[PDB]
Amino acid sequence: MENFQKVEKIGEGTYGVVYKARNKLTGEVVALKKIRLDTETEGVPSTAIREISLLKELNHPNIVKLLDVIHTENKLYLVFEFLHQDLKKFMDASALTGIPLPLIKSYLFQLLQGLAFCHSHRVLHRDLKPQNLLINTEGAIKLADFGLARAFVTLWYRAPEILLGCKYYSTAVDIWSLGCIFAEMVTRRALFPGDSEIDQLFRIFRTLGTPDEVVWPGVTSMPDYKPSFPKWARQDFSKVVPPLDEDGRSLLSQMLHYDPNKRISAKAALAHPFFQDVTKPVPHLRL
Ligand SMILES: C[C@H](C(=O)Nc1ncc(SCc2ncc(C(C)(C)C)o2)s1)c1ccccc1
Repeated sequence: MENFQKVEKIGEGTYGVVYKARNKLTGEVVALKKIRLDTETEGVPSTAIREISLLKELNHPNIVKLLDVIHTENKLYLVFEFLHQDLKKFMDASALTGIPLPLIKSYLFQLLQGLAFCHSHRVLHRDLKPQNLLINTEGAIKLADFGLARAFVTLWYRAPEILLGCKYYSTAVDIWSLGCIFAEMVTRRALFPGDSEIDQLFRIFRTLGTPDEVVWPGVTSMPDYKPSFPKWARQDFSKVVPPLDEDGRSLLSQMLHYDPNKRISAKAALAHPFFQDVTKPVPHLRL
């Protein structure tokens, strides 16, 4: 798009290449996403245009704002509000001291408000990860790449129902991913760092126990469930996320329920006692 000047490659994500750009008209600095070029053959599917157009209306302070959608030269460009840092870089920068618990809590609470909004509109993220969570100097955290999955790789934050081949998975998949991110902020280590789908599944089973019909009715009927799966016993949360307090552990336990129907919703998670003393601290950001 001739109305923009590329400043730097922000990165090469899942939906193409992302650039920091300046809008030659308004002077605004934005994030520009080129949705497929070497893979894109035709002139963008009609149903993809309509789903992206619906996303431009999904406006919330905890969602990276989609400013514009440019369908020109039969290619697709998404213009997003720009944020200077992501949670992965912030966690890497904070690994020696750890993110202070009040900021972890503020980030978790805001992302749960973001998810509550999306979920009320029947919109799922489906691929939540530290790299997709954008932060600013004012203490805000925002969901980026929201709803792009139905419009058109790291397995660490994948819900078990996805790994077991459930085709019609729900909003509970985002709650699972956010619980994994919560555990990671607390411990300064990924909860389930799998490098294959089976390794991902087996790491979940080693910590939370191999699921069965007792904890998850219908699990043995899942597409990729195998009766030959090894049977591991569950481990206590006190071993999984020390030194997280009991309110935090209780909330995490509910975000990591096997059964998607028992997993806490974003709305109910916001009422959890863990957020009784939530505040909005400001991070130490070196840009
Ligand atoms: C972390 C930050 C950054 O990515 N800022 C940004 N602001 C707004 C943005 S569009 C949302 C989005 N689409 C795709 C993404 C990635 C690939 C980064 C996950 O994110 S992406 C940054 C990275 C590298 C250099 C400067 C800024």
